[PDB]
Amino acid sequence: SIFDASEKEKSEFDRWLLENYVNPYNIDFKYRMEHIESDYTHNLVPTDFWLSVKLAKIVKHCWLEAYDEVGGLDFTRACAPKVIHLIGSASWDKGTYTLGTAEGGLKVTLYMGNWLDLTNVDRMNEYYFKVMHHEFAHILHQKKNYPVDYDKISAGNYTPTGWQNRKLAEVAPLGFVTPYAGSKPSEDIAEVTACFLTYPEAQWENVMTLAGEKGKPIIDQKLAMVKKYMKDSWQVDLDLLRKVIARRTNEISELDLDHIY
Repeated sequence: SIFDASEKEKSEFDRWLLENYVNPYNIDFKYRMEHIESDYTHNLVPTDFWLSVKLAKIVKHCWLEAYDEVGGLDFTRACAPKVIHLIGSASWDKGTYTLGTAEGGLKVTLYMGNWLDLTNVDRMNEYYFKVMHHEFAHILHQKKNYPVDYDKISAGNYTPTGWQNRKLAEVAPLGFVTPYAGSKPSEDIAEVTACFLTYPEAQWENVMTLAGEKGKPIIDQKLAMVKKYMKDSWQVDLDLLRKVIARRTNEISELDLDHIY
């Protein structure tokens, strides 16, 4: 098959990963199955090499370079995971990621296969980027705590257990951008940040519509506070970062996805 990689191709990709992930960001990006150790399901399939190359370039273009463009290299490094693993999967139906620890920080595993439509922005965000931005935001919060007043905004409406039994139409009027944002304040602020960065305008507005007269002002207040936090603590303009991410994810088909160098 025209899908198996030679040793030369794999060493060329290793070289590219050293130069584009390890050196600038201290991220270990792993695609070789022999170096990955995890639990598995009957969905496990061999990790597709040329698809791993495409994803390494898409991930760098749409997250790592976006963060660099708006916040600088130091910001990007401050919330980066330590390890990214790609593992092959037969479909998207058993979930598309897991999270763990490695070398003292975050490990992100992405499950992939050619069921992926790489240029479909809604699907890439749904499977991968939304959760990623959420976790990066959480690392930011650990290093520089967010304002304690955020927690008061929706005090009384959190469900730390049982969050999953409330749908969007129920939680939005209470000022929660997703059901999961309604669990605990620390998840709420990570969700506001991740939704704001990844939702196209129409999707964000739809949440505001479902929020109605009660919830809109609550979401507005949370978002203003997040914007202010990203500005004061990280010198990042969050609206600009949202726009830069959108510009970049629309540029995917302009990337040179069929070659390593």
